[PDB]
Amino acid sequence: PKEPEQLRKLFIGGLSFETTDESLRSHFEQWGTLTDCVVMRDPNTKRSRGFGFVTYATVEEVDAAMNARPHKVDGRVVEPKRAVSLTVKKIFVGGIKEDTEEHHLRDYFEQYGKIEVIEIMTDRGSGKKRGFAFVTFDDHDSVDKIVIQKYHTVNGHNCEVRKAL
Repeated sequence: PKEPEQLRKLFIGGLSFETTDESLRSHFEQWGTLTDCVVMRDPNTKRSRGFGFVTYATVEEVDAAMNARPHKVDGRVVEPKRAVSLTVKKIFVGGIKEDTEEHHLRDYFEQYGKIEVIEIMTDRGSGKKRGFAFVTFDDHDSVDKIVIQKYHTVNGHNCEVRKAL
């Protein structure tokens, strides 16, 4: 009953060209068991392409690694990102109807990351709630964690959530 491997993988950009499979692993093994750890290299020169990826045994380990940012690896600050299924900090939240308030969205989404803006949409002409909102976080990993979830339940409502611009 292991989580799908794609959800346990981190792309690591901005590597020092000195970083190896071995030094990448020794760094990121501090936050979990690594089943995979690869630095991308030119197939002819063997010179690093400056990025790679690691795969943890569990999603909780990915979370731990992401929560331990910033990561300085072989003297350079790198850029870890979760693997695809587009880096933004804002989400569209739809299906919240007219009874959902800012505290409902806050209490739920603050457990994904630090919120900077909550905007509940209202009709330009009437002021009535239109049934959707935008939430802006201080960091993209919150959004990445949010949009891979199959379901979101806020204030009893089943919500549609998607990345916003």
